[PDB]
Amino acid sequence: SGAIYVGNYRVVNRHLATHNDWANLVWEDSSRDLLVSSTTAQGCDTIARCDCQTGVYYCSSRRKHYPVSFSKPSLIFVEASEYYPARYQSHLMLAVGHSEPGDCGGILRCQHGVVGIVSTGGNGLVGFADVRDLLWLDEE
Ligand SMILES: Cn1nc(C(=O)NCCc2cocn2)c2cccnc21
Ligand SMILES: [Zn+2]
Repeated sequence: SGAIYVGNYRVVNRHLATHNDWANLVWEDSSRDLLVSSTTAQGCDTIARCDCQTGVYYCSSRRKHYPVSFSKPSLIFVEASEYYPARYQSHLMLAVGHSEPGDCGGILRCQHGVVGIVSTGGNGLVGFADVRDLLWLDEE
């Protein structure tokens, strides 16, 4: 589990969004496994606006923060899980690291701010859903 709180927005894995997230939906994309809902309180997170490929992610299944190198956001085939059939997931970045399904929501961050959230994994590779291209998260 995990979310990003920026301005009056809440960014979560679409497969983990609650009833209240759907009732207060701002934007969602199934192919990215992302959902954004509105909040009443101001958040404190800063979204990175960069093209970094090195950062640190939180892995709840190890209670550890791991420094990693990750690939640029791309369209990648992702095998079936309990939440989606096998399909191409877009805006996805991979690193060599440990992950389990319950690690989804763990934040990946660089020197500039939040880069994305854990979304996929297996075979010793963890996948993160990028959020750096959602420029609208910073305004209004
Ligand atoms: C971090 N991670 N996530 C999952 C997972 O099942 N995600 C469900 C969401 C999803 C995205 O595309 C397809 N399903 C996973 C499975 C093994 C190891 N690490 C994993
Ligand atoms: Zn950066």
